[PDB]
Parts: sequence; structure tokens; C-alpha cells
Amino acid sequence: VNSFSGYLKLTDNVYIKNADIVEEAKKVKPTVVVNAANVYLKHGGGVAGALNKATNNAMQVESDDYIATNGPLKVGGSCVLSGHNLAKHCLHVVGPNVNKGEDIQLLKSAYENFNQHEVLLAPLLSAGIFGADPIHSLRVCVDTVRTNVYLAVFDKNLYDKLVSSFL
Ligand SMILES: O=C(O)c1cnn(-c2ccccc2)c1
Repeated sequence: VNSFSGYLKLTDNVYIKNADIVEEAKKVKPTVVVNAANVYLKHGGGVAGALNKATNNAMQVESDDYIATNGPLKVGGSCVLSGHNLAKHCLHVVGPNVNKGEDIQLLKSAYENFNQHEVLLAPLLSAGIFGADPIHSLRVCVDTVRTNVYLAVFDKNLYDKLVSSFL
């Protein structure tokens, strides 16, 4: 048993809810919250801007130190950093940004990072301002992630479309 409430069960391991991932993290304080990161860990907008704002910019300060030491992530890659006031850990995952021309085949590699963690609270990778089709992102998630993933979908309209079109 875990603390996640109000989710619709899609598969053995994938759950979904219409929720603000920031508000959900603040309420649950999960072991792992996933950030929709870019390779520079520049948390300007979308999910990353919202998570970082909720940390009072502490996520960005930690991220800048990480990049100064390690250099940029790979598209499809990840790193584990603090979850600050939102979670124990933040798994920063870089899905391909379609609005920058990145190979959508890298979305499966991105979701494979989730398999290193038993339970996660996550957004749909490469959705929103990353430009991918969220229906596709949910299918790759279901077909790739084997650990228990709780998906927060901000937009109620999109949530309902994802549920009603799910195979
Ligand atoms: O609410 C969300 O989490 C979400 C993810 N993707 N999108 C979205 C919004 C507009 C156009 C494409 C995707 C919304």
C-alpha cells in the first residue's frame, strides 16, 4: 500500500490522475518526483519551471552546481538530485523536445530511467511545451516502465482524452 489517492488504474503498474504535479508532490511527499528536464537543467517553464518555483529556486541552485561539475545531461538521460520540499529525490529526466528537432525514438530511452525507481510521481515525458503527442507518450510509458508510476496530467481536457482513448 502507498499514499497516492484518486488515481485511475490503467495497467498493473501505471496509474493516472488529473492533478497539478506540484500540489500532488506537496501533499504526498513521494520518494521520487520526476522533472521534465532539459539537458542544461534550466528550469524555466512547463513542469520544470513550476517545480522549481515551488522550491523557491533551490532546485535551480542545486542544478547549476550539478551542471558546473558534470556538464549537460544526454537527451534520454537523467540524474537524481534533491526533492527539496516536494519529495525525497527528484529524478530529472530529459525527454526529446520535438520543438528542437530531437528523435522521438529517444522517448523510450527517457522512460527507461523510471525503471531504476520502485515508485514515482511523474508527468508525461515530452508532453506540454516539449511538443510530443501526449497519447503517444502515455503508450510509450505503459510499454516501457515496469515500476509503479503515478502520472499527473495538469489539463483536465487532456486527462479525459488520454483515459477515453487508452487501449
Ligand atoms: O496537463 C498536462 O500535464 C499536459 C501535458 N501535455 N499537455 C499538452 C498541452 C497542450 C498541448 C499538448 C500537450 C498538457
